[PDB]
Amino acid sequence: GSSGSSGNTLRELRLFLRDVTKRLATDKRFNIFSKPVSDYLEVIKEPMDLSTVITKIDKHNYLTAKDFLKDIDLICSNALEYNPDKDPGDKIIRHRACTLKDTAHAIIAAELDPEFNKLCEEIKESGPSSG
Repeated sequence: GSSGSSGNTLRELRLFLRDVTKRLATDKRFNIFSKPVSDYLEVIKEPMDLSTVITKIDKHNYLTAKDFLKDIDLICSNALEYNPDKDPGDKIIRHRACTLKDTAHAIIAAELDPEFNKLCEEIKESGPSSG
C-alpha cells in the first residue's frame, strides 16, 4: 500500500507548467521571447525560447518545478547577451526580460504549493526521468 503514486503528481506538473509558459508565449506582450531575438541563429551559445520549452514538457523532461523555472531564467539572460543597442525599441525589451522572470516565478511560487513542490522532486530520486 504505497501512499498515492509518482504518476499522478507528474501529470498535474506536465500540464501545469505547459499552462504557464503557454499563457505567456501565446500572449502578444510575451511574444518577443517566443522567438530568438538575434541577427544570427549561429551566434548564440544556449538558444532558449518559450517554444523549445513547451516541447520539453511534452517530452517528459520536466519532472520538477525548479528544472522548469531555471529554463525561464535562461531566456531572460540570453536576450541580453546578444542584443542591439543605440536603437529605439531596445530600452523596452531589457525591462521586459525582467518582467517575464517575475511573472513566471510569481505564477509558480504562487500556485506551486510548498508541499507539492517537495513531492515532484522527491520522485526525481526514483522516477526514471533523466537530466
